[PDB]
Amino acid sequence: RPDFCLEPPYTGPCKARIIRYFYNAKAGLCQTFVYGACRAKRNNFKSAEDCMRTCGGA
Repeated sequence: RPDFCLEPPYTGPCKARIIRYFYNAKAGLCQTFVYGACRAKRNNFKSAEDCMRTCGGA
């Protein structure tokens, strides 16, 4: 699987408050986290199925 999902999420700058999805290498899958709506990384999917299709190699 990719390594950007093994890293923690990144609310990034700004102050948005959306519940996006990221891969918790410690959870083996993804979890919800706070997104900043800007400068998003690869560990920020809009749905749990969007994360799996990407980092669903566990």
